[PDB]
Amino acid sequence: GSEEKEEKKVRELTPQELELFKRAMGITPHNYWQWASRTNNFKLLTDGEWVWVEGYEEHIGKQLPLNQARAWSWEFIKNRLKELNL
Repeated sequence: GSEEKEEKKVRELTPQELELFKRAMGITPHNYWQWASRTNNFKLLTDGEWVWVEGYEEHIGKQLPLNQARAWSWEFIKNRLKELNL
């Protein structure tokens, strides 16, 4: 027990929660496997903040294109999700 001196853990990666990500991006069965690759099995960590792909937090803050991009904001996620909402 160290309720302030033990864990700094982030939000976990369940098959239920992760669906919201690919949902917001509008990912299609055509580029599904393509996104599944870049997203490392749609495994992205976050905590009420910008989201990143597990294992690519080492690739954050670098000059990478959208193809090499491995992080997005909650604002961007909602940006596309709001476009999906009609």
